[PDB]
Amino acid sequence: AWKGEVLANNEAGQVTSIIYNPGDVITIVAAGWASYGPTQKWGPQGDREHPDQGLICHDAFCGALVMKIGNSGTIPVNTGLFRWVAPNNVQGAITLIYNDVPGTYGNNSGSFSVNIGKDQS
Amino acid sequence: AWKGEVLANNEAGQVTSIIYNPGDVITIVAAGWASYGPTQKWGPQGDREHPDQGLICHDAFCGALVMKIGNSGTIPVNTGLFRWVAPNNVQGAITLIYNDVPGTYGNNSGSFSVNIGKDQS
Amino acid sequence: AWKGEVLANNEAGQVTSIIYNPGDVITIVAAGWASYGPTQKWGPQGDREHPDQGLICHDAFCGALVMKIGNSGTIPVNTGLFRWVAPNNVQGAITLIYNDVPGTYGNNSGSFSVNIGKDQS
Amino acid sequence: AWKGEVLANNEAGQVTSIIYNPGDVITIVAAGWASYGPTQKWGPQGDREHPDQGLICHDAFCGALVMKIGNSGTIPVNTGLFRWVAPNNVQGAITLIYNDVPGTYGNNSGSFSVNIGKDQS
Ligand SMILES: N#Cc1cccc(O)c1O
Ligand SMILES: N#Cc1cccc(O)c1O
Ligand SMILES: [Ca+2]
Ligand SMILES: [Ca+2]
Ligand SMILES: [Ca+2]
Ligand SMILES: [Ca+2]
Repeated sequence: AWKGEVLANNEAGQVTSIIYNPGDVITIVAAGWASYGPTQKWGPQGDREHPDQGLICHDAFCGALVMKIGNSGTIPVNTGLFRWVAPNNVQGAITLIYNDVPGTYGNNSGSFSVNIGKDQS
Repeated sequence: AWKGEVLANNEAGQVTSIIYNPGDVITIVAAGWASYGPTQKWGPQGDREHPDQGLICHDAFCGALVMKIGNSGTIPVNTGLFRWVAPNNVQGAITLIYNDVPGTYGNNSGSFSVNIGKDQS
Repeated sequence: AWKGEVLANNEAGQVTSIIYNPGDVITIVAAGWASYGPTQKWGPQGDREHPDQGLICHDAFCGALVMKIGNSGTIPVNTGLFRWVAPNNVQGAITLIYNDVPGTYGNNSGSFSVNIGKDQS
Repeated sequence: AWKGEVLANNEAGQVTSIIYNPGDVITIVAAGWASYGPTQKWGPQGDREHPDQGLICHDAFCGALVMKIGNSGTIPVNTGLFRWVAPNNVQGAITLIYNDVPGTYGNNSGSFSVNIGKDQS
């Protein structure tokens, strides 16, 4: 299993120790509070109201937790994933990233605490 | 495992099929958008700015997901629990409940989608 | 999980710390060599050529590993059980026992090494 | 999980669907009766009394269940493996094989029923 923190102001995201292999079943639970700029903070699903001005993940809200598996496109995580299997032809290290617009991470604050483990399959 | 919806306006809570037994390790993942009255909706950690006006769980924000296990008090769930073991002598059916003040559930809207499973132990 | 030895000469059986509860999925792996009397030894499926002369479990060979769950009748374990669920209304502490004739355990020797764990469900 | 049979007379062995990857925890349960030639049959630990006349696996008895992981040598499985991590960081497809002398599989009979799964990690 892997446990760690993803900072909202880290545009590169945090690589985890989890290498996703074909057929792996994984669980993710994310918690905590972060902001893309405003004084209000949001949970790992982000801010439902905020328009999309070029987010790294168009399938999630601004301020949501997303991931890459190896060199994949962004995948929404939000609060987490329950005994989840990735699409065909996605494999490699899981990287966790705060969903914001490239070049706009400098005014971000807070972080999410994340647990990931592989499940029985 | 158990999957289902926990309506924010459901004061009695949602009874699951899960009986928590001594030594059980469980995982809960909760997702979605709910409100205790306003247009704005919050995720399963609730509204970190809202005062406690007599919440059924004083250890979680207004609009958080909480649970009872048998004869237990309310226990915070928020976004979920990763490979979690209950306190000593806590056992019985899991009921999930939206965290609001008794008598104030009628103006609530939306729901959380919740997955509960027992893990390897 | 539980790990230990089940001696062939133990008529009372080996009490494990594992309480089987309704809906539990369990895995048992058993290994090793034991005898009901002769100088030869058999594995956990016992001696397929020995007649049943009053075995505690008529559904397993003499020198097989069997079990009770609470005060159930004996249930064959043999080499083990993979992600196994008990019949309805069977619950309680797992006792592991060597399959022999009551009052004839005294000339037995050797032991099986046994692992039990609860699986994701 | 993979569920199959290993025929005692199959010299090439049974390729499974299981790809063992680094960090994987696996459980195997093997059951049944098989012969390397004689009328008698043995369980998955094989015949403890038989010499090694050129077995494919030199640290398991004649008539035992053994496996290869990718490019590994033969690894003893016997009655099975409980939440087991492969030594030497081996990886690749699991092949199951009955332990007999190469060129002598023609007179074998019976089969082992085998279940393999990946476990929580
Ligand atoms: N907490 C709270 C609360 C206070 C007033 C009215 C409501 O509907 C509420 O949910
Ligand atoms: N071990 C062995 C062996 C030796 C001779 C003939 C066989 O069929 C065997 O299986
Ligand atoms: Ca920003
Ligand atoms: Ca309300
Ligand atoms: Ca005896
Ligand atoms: Ca042969």
